[PDB]
Amino acid sequence: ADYQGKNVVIIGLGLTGLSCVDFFLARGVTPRVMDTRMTPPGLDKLPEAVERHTGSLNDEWLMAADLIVASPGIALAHPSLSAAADAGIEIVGDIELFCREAQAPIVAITGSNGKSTVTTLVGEMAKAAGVNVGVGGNIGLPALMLLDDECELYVLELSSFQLETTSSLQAVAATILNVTEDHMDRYPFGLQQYRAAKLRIYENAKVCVVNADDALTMPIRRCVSFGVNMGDYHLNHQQGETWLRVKGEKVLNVKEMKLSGQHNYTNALAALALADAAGLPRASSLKALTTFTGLPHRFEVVLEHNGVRWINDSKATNVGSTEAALNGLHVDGTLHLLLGGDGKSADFSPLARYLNGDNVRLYCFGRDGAQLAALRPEVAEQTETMEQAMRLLAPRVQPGDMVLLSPACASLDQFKNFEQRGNEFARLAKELGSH
Ligand SMILES: N#Cc1ccc(COc2ccc3cc(S(=O)(=O)N[C@H]4CC[C@@H](C(=O)O)C[C@H]4C(=O)O)ccc3c2)c(F)c1
Ligand SMILES: [Cl-]
Repeated sequence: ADYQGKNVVIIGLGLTGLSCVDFFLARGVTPRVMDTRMTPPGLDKLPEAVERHTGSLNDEWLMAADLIVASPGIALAHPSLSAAADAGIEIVGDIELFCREAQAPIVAITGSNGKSTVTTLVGEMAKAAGVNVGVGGNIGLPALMLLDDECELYVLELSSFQLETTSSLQAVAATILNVTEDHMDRYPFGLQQYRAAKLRIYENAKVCVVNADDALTMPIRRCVSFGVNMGDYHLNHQQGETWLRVKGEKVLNVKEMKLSGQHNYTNALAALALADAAGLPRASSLKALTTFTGLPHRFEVVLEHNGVRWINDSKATNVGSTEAALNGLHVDGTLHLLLGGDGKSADFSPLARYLNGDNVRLYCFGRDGAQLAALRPEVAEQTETMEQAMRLLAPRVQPGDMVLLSPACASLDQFKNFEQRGNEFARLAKELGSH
């Protein structure tokens, strides 16, 4: 693509918007930047030569543009963007800009749950093969920060929002891991509209990897599949042991993995299918499955002391992810479950089936705390903040108990990001969980 001479407007700053600014400047194009936030992150890092408009959108700038580069954090359906689209003004995002430039194959991963774990695992599979790999997207670096002539493979985590603005992805291997209700605040035509955004990832993919157990992951109209009891890649249970299999052949006894739990085993299958499709050697891919320890904030034991396990699952930002933490969970004593934040208009009802019995207490906070407490009011407490919830539950914790932050919500109503929520939980767990 050639941007020389174009009037380019970037909506959204932060590290990603900065990477877009830097991308254009390095190509001799000075873009303009706008952000609905008065003081967005990275503002002090924006060179003064770049004009900026903050605190609102500027329709004079948008309607004047030759190209609008929209952060995934702004809806295409925003009236100002729909007006520009109606006028024939091209709108793309950073992932589109990246795909037009990339000179190595791309493995592309989306889904409601599991996408960071699978992206990271395929990255580690590539590293173990000695491949020069760039891993990022919706995690790690913004994708444009990965671009490098020496890179031999890119592995991108892509969100539904990024996919809505991307048209030139031709992945060597692409997956939707699963589709469960999320982001309803951004999808007023509901689950199928969200699904449609993720289905874009398969367009012009060489290999599509689908979840045999989740029909919403399949194109509307020749994919490789993974699943539990069925799929090209599947699990084989042998007498209190589980194996990863490919078409009937055992490839790994999961006792060799550091990750545990069925959904992490299907994550491993999906990662293997993608790596296989990308041409990585099977042996080194399997080795990476044995070395990978997990991501921070993803069902992470932050303290195990005095008979109590404190688990930071701050990355559980939707109902499906909390369900994955709760389904089959073993707790000797009482589960003290922290829920709360911005639930993005989700129905939390599917969680209620895990919340019966005498051994569960809920501590509900943030914007949607009241809705969460309503799952089972008899065992629920509501506070404004997560710190208040922790200070309330800690005196009640007994040897054998579990304290689980798996909040089913985004963090942005009260936190910078889910990592800050997790770090704050870990600090408080260490304070409250020893004498
Ligand atoms: N104009 C403008 C403008 C343009 C961009 C931004 C910010 O850049 C983004 C880019 C993506 C965004 C995505 C969401 S989200 O509702 O999908 N929430 C997710 C990202 C934050 C995560 C966290 O809690 O750390 C949770 C996550 C999720 O999936 O819930 C929410 C806000 C997001 C903001 C912005 F704040 C303003
Ligand atoms: Cl029980």
